[PDB]
Amino acid sequence: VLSEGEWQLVLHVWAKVEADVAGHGQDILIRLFKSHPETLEKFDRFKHLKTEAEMKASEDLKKHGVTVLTALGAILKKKGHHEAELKPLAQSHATKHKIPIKYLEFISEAIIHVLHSRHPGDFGADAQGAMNKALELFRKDIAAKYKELGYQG
Ligand code: HEM
Repeated sequence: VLSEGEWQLVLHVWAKVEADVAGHGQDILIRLFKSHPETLEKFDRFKHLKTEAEMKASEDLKKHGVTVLTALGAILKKKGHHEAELKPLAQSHATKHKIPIKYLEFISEAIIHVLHSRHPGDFGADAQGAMNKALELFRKDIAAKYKELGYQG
């Protein structure tokens, strides 16, 4: 359970992200795909991209990055009371997209790295730990829906 102070740290940085949702989403998916290439293989949409320059030039990858971050933003702003917003994300990610929990750990590391790069003054260690805790709570609650559905592993 995050504390109110920890939520304030999370959403203080998140408000900085919302000024350039698309640039953040490009940098986080690129980082994800370069750091963990198995992840790129899950997107039929993107698996033609073979260099980071091709990734950076894809408008469709930029579009999906905004989809991802808008969904995550709507979850963080519920401060833990996010059951309505995860149901559908867990259902589609487990049963249609086939994404293992560990790849949600990987995109969480990429989100944390990009935020540190772009917002160091609002993303010191207190805010890094709170955001870690927020992303762990996301993964915990998604893992429980996976497990219901027979996909936790
Ligand atoms: C913060 C974590 C994430 C969030 C908030 C998120 C959000 C979304 C949303 C809102 C969609 C479109 C609606 C839907 O299908 O449910 C989506 C689609 C999809 N996601 Fe995620 N996602 C996350 C992580 C991942 C990860 C780590 C992967 C792959 C490794 C992945 C793979 C996909 C795929 C394959 C689709 C369909 C893309 C297409 O072909 O249009 N997602 N995601």
